[PDB]
Amino acid sequence: VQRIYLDNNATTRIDPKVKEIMDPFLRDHYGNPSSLHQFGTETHPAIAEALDKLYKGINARDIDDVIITSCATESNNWVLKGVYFDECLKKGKNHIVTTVAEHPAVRSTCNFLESLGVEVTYLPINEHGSITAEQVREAITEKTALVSVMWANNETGLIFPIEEIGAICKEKGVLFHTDAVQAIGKIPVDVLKANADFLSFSAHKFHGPKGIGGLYIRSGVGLTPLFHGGEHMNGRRSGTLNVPYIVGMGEAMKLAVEHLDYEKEVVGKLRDKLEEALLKIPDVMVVGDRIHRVPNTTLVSVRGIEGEAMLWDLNRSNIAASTGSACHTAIRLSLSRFNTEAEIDKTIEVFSQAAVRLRNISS
Amino acid sequence: VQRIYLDNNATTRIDPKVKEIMDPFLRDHYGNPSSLHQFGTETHPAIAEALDKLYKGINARDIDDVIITSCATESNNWVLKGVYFDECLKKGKNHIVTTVAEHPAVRSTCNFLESLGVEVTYLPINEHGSITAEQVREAITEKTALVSVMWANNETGLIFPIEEIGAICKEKGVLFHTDAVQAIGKIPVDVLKANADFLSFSAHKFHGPKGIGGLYIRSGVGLTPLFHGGEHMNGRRSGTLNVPYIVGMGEAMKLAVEHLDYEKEVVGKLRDKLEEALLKIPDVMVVGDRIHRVPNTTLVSVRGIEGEAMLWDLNRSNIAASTGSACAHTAIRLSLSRFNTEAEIDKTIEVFSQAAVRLRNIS
Ligand SMILES: N[C@@H](CCS)C(=O)O
Ligand SMILES: N[C@@H](CCS)C(=O)O
Repeated sequence: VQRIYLDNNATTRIDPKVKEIMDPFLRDHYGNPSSLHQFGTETHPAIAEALDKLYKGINARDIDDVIITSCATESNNWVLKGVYFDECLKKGKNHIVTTVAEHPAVRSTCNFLESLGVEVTYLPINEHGSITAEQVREAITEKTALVSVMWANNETGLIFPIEEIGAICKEKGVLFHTDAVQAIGKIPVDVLKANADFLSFSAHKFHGPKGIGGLYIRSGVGLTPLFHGGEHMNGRRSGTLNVPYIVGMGEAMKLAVEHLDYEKEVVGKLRDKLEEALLKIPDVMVVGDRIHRVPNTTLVSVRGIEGEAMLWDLNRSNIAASTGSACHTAIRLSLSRFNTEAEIDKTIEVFSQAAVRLRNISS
Repeated sequence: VQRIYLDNNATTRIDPKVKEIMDPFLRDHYGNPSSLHQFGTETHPAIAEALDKLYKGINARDIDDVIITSCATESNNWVLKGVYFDECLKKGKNHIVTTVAEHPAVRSTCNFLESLGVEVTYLPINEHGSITAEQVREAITEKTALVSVMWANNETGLIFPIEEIGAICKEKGVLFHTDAVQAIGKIPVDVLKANADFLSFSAHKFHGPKGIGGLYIRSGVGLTPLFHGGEHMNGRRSGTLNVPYIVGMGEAMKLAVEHLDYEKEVVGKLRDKLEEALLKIPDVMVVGDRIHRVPNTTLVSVRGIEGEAMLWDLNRSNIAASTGSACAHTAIRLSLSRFNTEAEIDKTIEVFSQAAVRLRNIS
């Protein structure tokens, strides 16, 4: 059989070179990087090279931190709860601005903080499926400890006004976090252009393994640890380093940024071919803006067929995609550098056949 | 060259069967287990088999939880901070009983909690290198939210009472956590015999990969999540599952308990050989009780050469060991595994003895 993977915003396939670079640390180089002996120090070059690729990938400076976490969910929790303790409690800045589109690792955590008494503003989405930077300016009070806005939305692919949001936060003296998991390898990410204080990412959205991520922390910015303990990561996040996955995530970041052109010029054109072909189908329409999106994502709605019905039919033909709320659920088809034009043609065909058969059965 | 690995309490080599069982999830079975399509559901049977091995490894019941964490440090932070919120803050039980012997993942987190006002009693170690169950008895007030005592000490290998301590906690209505990281695969671990509410472990001390751990939570016990979000792990710990390491850690756990007889009978005999041989050296003495220890660990002190000097010399000969606090200054912790051999121990006796006599003549 030959299956087609079009659910890359949910997770991605590890790049074969990433598997390759990880293998020696799953085998004979198993020493603890914190060890003073040869098994420990022999890992230091590869870890340093992995860190360098991570820093350069997002334009972090030598004075900034790029802290290894176990996933973007950890990074997001660490930002929100660290700021809750540092600014909301200790400084009386008991207000946070975020959006209604945020990933559950941000929204669900904010719901918890609200239960502790934090005031949380969930900025509403516009008809374009996006947030305006004016919205964050409206919502910032003199009590706002932190603004958290995702760089790109995981369901629609829509890119948010990070640069502007960062300028507004800087002129107002407010800490800025961006959950940038969906942007890595899709668009260039520059923490300096964003004026971000915090930036989250997760390797498995860009062809590294599940269960590692990163938190960028700007120089001089504090954040009470979420993992207290040993002295790992300049004392900011304790726990024995996940050597293999650090090395892999570094390589995944490098390869991601090296393929940025290809992602926009080849993968984006496969996304357009897919979307344009699917819009010749009657009742089919894109949910949200078709401009200011990452190259790999299309979220289409089909007049009477639910998203899950299309997903179940599509899965029977070994094509993997997922749902995305529409505002009844829509179909998110999300591509990568590993898809081919043959697969898009095939998906056009199977998607169309499924559409016509599910309508005929619908009445 | 032939290096000799004797620092297994710091981390271990991944068993080749563990690496083998992980590889397919690093290659073609890269689906997100939360996905409804085929790429996600195809991972379910391996995850269920992995979980089963973990439960059986610690005699957790079907009604209990074994939550997948990113390491023991997460498990410990999660226990201590979740109990701070649920009992110290929400119930006014503003007191915690632990030991001076704990891993920093416990003590340093407790020090943070002391900064928040929690009363923490760090039970002092006795001349035997252990704590008694009577000490926890004496220290329990009606304000005690939690007792946390590690099952086995990572520096001395000394086994703590646990069974009796858990009986005392249950009769007094106090939550009991044991950091059991050093016990897995070293001695049988039975959470029901321990009457543990919480039990922590980390795969890389039992020949699984770094960066994955577990937290046993007894059925019905609550613990406010450390990671809020997507509602993975029955809503208790959010973030995309690290499928390869879960499958690997399950197999590592299975292998550890299947090798318990070998650990006690062969590895234990090798540790005794090493230790007895090193006690023929003058001025040498094991730090602590030499009874009620895990089989694999010996902690030796040498008159006036500190541990670091012996480690540097030993490392030059490609033998890896680590230090340990002794109350000349520091001692040498030698921790074996099922992958060490009698040839290695002989070579190590030779090299250690030569190192001692040479460093003494220079001293
Ligand atoms: N639900 C997310 C992945 C994190 S669970 C998405 O598929 O876009
Ligand atoms: N507990 C470790 C130190 C880093 S986790 C050890 O004893 O070698």
